[PDB]
Amino acid sequence: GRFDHFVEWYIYLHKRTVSDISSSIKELEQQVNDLQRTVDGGMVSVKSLLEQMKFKLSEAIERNDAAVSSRVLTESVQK
Amino acid sequence: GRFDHFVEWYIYLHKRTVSDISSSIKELEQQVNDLQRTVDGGMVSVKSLLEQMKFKLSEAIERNDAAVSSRVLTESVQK
Repeated sequence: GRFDHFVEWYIYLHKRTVSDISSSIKELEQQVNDLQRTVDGGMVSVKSLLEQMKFKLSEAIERNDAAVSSRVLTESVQK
Repeated sequence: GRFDHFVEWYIYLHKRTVSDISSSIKELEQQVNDLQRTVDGGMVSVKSLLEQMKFKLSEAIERNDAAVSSRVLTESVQK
């Protein structure tokens, strides 16, 4: 059995439990609001600075809807 | 002889010839000039997690002095 895989998974679960859950989705969407300043009053072309997070948040939400619904369990519950 | 090493080195030279450092350091300096002016008032959150590229600017300054001080040939000349 892949016990090293278990150790890595358990450590990842503890990292996602001790943090990233008290704030939840609080600071991740804050970067859009912060970078909107450079979008508005900075350079006309700014897509290269906001090309990944825009759909990263959407894919993170569509992956975490399992963790928030009656679906794939939360990290704390699995741990 | 390591022909695979030659192929990697040759492709690297081709990329450095079609990219060069004259059109990469200036863009990094422009990004720094824009970001620093944007964060001039404060709210340095958009510079704390973007400090990585500001340090990679100096990292690009590194590994570059060796290319002019050691009298090494230009990538296009070597190719």
